[PDB]
Amino acid sequence: KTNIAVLNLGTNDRRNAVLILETALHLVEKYLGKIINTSYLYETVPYINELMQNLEESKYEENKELIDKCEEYETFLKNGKVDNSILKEVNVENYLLECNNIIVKNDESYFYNLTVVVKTFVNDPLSMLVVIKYIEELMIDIDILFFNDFTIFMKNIKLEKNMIYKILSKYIHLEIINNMVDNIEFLSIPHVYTTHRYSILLCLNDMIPEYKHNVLNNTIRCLYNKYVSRMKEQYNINIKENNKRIYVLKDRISYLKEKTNIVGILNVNFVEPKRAVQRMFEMINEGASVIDIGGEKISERDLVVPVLQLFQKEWNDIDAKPIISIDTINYNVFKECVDNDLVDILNDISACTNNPEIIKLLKKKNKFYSVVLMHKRGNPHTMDKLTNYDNLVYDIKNYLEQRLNFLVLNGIPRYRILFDIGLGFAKKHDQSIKLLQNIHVYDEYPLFIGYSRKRFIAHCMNDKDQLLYQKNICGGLAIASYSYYKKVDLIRVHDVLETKSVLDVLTKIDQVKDPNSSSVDKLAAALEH
Amino acid sequence: ELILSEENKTNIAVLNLGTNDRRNAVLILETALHLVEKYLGKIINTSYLYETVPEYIVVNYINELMQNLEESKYEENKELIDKCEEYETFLKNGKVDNSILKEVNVENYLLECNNIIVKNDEIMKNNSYFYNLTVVVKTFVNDPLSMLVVIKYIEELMKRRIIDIDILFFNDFTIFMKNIKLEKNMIYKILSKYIHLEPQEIINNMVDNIEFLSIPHVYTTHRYSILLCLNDMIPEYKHNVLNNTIRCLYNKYVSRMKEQYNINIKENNKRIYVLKDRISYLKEKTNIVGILNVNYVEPKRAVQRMFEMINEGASVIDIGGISERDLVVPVLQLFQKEWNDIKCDAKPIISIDTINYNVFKECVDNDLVDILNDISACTNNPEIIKLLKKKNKFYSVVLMHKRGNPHTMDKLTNYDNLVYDIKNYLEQRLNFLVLNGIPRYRILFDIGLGFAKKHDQSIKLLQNIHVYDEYPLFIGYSRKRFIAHCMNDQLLYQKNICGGLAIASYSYYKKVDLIRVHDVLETKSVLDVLTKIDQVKD
Ligand SMILES: COc1ncnc(NS(=O)(=O)c2ccc(NCC3=Nc4c(nc(N)[nH]c4=O)NC3)cc2)c1OC
Ligand SMILES: COc1ncnc(NS(=O)(=O)c2ccc(NCC3=Nc4c(nc(N)[nH]c4=O)NC3)cc2)c1OC
Ligand SMILES: Nc1ncnc2c1ncn2[C@@H]1O[C@H](COP(=O)(O)OP(=O)(O)OP(=O)(O)O)[C@@H](O)[C@H]1O
Ligand SMILES: Nc1ncnc2c1ncn2[C@@H]1O[C@H](COP(=O)(O)OP(=O)(O)OP(=O)(O)O)[C@@H](O)[C@H]1O
Ligand SMILES: Nc1nc2c(c(=O)[nH]1)N=C(CO)CN2
Ligand SMILES: [Ca+2]
Ligand SMILES: [Mg+2]
Ligand SMILES: [Mg+2]
Ligand SMILES: [Mg+2]
Repeated sequence: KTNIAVLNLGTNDRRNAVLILETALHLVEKYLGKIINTSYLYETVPYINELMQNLEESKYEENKELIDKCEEYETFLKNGKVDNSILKEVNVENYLLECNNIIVKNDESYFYNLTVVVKTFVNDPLSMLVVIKYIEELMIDIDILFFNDFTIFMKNIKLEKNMIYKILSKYIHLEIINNMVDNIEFLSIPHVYTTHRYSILLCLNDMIPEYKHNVLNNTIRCLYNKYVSRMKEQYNINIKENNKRIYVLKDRISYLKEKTNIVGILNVNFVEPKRAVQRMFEMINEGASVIDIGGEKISERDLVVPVLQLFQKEWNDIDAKPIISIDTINYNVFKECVDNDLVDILNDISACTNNPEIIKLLKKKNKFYSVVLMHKRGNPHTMDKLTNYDNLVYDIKNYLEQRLNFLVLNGIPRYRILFDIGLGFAKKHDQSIKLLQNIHVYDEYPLFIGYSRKRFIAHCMNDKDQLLYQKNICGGLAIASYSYYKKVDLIRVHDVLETKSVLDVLTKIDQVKDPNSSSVDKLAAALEH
Repeated sequence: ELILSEENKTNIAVLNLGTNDRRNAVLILETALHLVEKYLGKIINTSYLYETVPEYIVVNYINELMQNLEESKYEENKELIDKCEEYETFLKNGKVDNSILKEVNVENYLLECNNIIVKNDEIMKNNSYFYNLTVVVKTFVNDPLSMLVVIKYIEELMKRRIIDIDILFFNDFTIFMKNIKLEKNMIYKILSKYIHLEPQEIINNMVDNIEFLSIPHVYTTHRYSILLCLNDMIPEYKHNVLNNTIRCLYNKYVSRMKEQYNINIKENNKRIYVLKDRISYLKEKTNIVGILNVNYVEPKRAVQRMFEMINEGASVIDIGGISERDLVVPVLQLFQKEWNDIKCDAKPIISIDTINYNVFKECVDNDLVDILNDISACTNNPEIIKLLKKKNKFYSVVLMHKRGNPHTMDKLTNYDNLVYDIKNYLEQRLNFLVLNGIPRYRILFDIGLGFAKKHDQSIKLLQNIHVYDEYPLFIGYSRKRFIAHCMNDQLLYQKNICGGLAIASYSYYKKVDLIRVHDVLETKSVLDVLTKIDQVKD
């Protein structure tokens, strides 16, 4: 069989929430099936290196290779046209009354939530839960929110010292042997916490908005939107304030919308690798947190791979390391860099439509890599003419969204996908402005944009060659300011120092010590006479 | 006719001025202000200028006129004053002399007022923006009816709907007189009391025109544009015939139309300030003011720089200073000559950054400047305030906050409530200029970044710039040291300029009226792009 398995992942260690939660994912890819959906990483309010190069192999092979549909997943969503459970089913009232009891028994730091959908070979929840629990020990808490359309309840189980073997044998080519049983007292599906823990309902809204379990009184979106709605008028809380969406560039947490990172452009396009590493160094000094390297006679690979090499050396010569992204659509170039640890991010200006296979290089059995998906049409010679859009803003958004869905169906972690509207690519000047005017449409999403030096900036101003050069750099800093206030996550610029300076001042003006001083100081003045 | 009473009394009167001529509003209204100053008494308060939505339902002969006015029989006194007792009495509104004209009571007043409204609404019901301004006059005219006569003369002089001047209040009087007819000779007699008459057919027109008299003016309570103006001047004031203070009335009016009508009465009733001779809508544009520091020998280089800065996009040049006079006047005199060699309203507004009466006197006499930028807020030599007023010319002024002088002011850094202390100071400086006849809408506020302010304090003043949302705001941050203190070998130079451009952006979003800058082209490029981003094509 193949079932649809919705897990919920967890951790506490901020410094390593990545390292941990990502490993939980490799295992889930290995031992239960294929990850076909993840959600955003979230921060919520209520040695391990070596381990990898030796672990028991799964009783199945992995399909690294791509897919565009999943019928089982699709059944699941609708749902319920699946073979009957291999375990005792339970009614509406049966479940409603039993759920309550489990809650009050348990009635008597930061949390990091990350749902997942799994195409699973495993036969049933219980069997799943065993495969899971074993997983936990090998290393963090991994629930099951759903298993097909099952309304399951089972109240007591003890299991063997060999049974554990025999289930964990059916799936895995194998002191912790018994360690599991005092914990596996229970199995509720849907999980009990499901309607109650907000972090959960928040991870689900990413993945399965339109879902509806029968033992649930509305859809996961209409459930989510009621939690948020009510927790505002009832308690007067804004619940998103303390539950913050995360995205990851290398290995660290980044809170969506809380910074505008500078991405320094290094464009190698007779030319001299020694300089290009000096320029990288400069850039780091000047404020850049990312360097975007690209070439695009002799080859892309020759222009880019050495320079990244010289760099990777000279950095060991001398951990505030610049994040490195490569501006490439070339599968092979990216394969090298990634096999050689030369880069952290793929900047793919074709949103990985040049060579969808490139997505495969974004995983290893231990490491994930983040990607910039950019929208364009055609190439630099034709794109100027490729300017008709039905609904400019939304067409580009939907394009990027579909594009993300694809990587995510192929187990590229959502939180590692960045969107880029691609300013100046198959856009008239007024269309580049309209996109900026409307950038709020990306408020839910990690956003990366590149306005720097582009022709449209010039157009908005209406020796004489060098005046326009200067005005163009100057005009850019307006867009940096705009970007700062619209809270764009990354901006791709040639002029780091000027950009950093501007972002520095803007940051200060905004750094308030006391958020009520404004109204307090006003009231004091009005009582002074 | 105890109307010609020998007795020299001092009254308080509140006037309303309106015109429909957008392109000439300043000149129309400022012409009226001059004639009010000339014929009625002392202007001791004014509101902002407003562009207002008509509330009917509830060009160059002026320059000749000003050359040919009859003399007032009352002296002009330009001396500065700090206080006006009659005005404080008016506001309170305690004991004043009795009304020469006969009063009605409230019940009676409201009946006759109310009457006139319905009647009037009807007339208009069966059937272009206003430019409004109110004024407080300390007046030597004996009574409202007498004042109205003189007002009507002024309205005639100003013709060949150009100007409407109404009496809103006069002391604490409640008056409603229904069928005035006034002898042609009585008009002459009243006019002659107050004016050396040297213009006869005019007195014929006036007899028709004065038919009743209502104090308060009938519309006072009914017309937004009128309450808008009053709220500026006398928010605390309460006439006996009014349910509440001007501010309560004003606030209620704004509330009512939000509920009963869902209107937002503010959107199309715009506050105006005035830099030279044209209308600026408050908060509608961030103007660049280019800095010219003559700190030299050679003026020709300075005038080229001036011309550069215009091309670079500055709409105001702020010039500052071997005499300060010797540094500055040549440059402005050269510039004026080099500009006249030349395209007529591409000329920058010129401000002179000076606290020195003698220097500003000479500039103004030789039509060299438009604006005084007085960094002491005219506290150094308030006599300079006399120089802001001519016979047919008002000059605008920037009032900036600081303490001490450049050697002292780095240790005068202690404030109880930085943001409001400074705001209160500027508000008091404005009250002083306004009490002394400077139009409220010609005065610009400047918090004085970097003067008797630690860096943190400069930032703090910028974080809370919102406090000046109701007022014309001028700031100068350019290249000051606080900017550098805010970020992590001309590096310092560049990073400093770069940081300025951040503050240009902030200024843009906070809708600061004027930013005073060294780097014009860079600043202009930034504001051009920000403007375009805001410009929705639909
Ligand atoms: C006739 O020739 C021309 N035809 C069209 N446009 C031209 N100029 S352009 O200024 O509008 C302009 C400049 C540079 C670009 N691309 C630079 C990049 N931009 C991005 C990137 N990656 C990501 N993720 N996002 C990016 O915006 N990589 C490279 C695009 C448009 C142009 O002149 C050079
Ligand atoms: C040890 O020396 C020093 N100590 C403290 N601060 C110094 N410099 S500073 O950066 O803070 C600075 C720079 C220039 C100024 N003044 C220039 C002006 N500023 C304005 C104006 N007019 C109007 N209306 N508004 C204005 O802000 N005119 C001139 C004030 C402070 C400083 O260096 C000379
Ligand atoms: N849907 C479910 N998925 C997993 N375990 C479940 C489920 N329903 C009931 N259980 C039981 O509840 C236990 C929960 O312990 P676990 O350490 O896995 O953390 P948890 O589910 O986050 O809850 P808690 O930390 O409060 O115990 C499981 O060991 C199992 O016996
Ligand atoms: N307090 C007052 N101030 C001015 N005019 C007054 C006052 N009380 C009564 N009036 C009378 O109202 C007349 C209105 O004439 P005016 O030329 O100002 O017309 P208007 O402004 O179009 O009038 P209204 O405001 O009544 O619609 C005056 O000529 C005068 O006779
Ligand atoms: N806003 C506004 N509306 C009016 C005004 C005026 O001055 N301002 N004057 C009127 C009659 O003269 C009629 N309506
Ligand atoms: Ca006078
Ligand atoms: Mg669990
Ligand atoms: Mg009139
Ligand atoms: Mg009138």
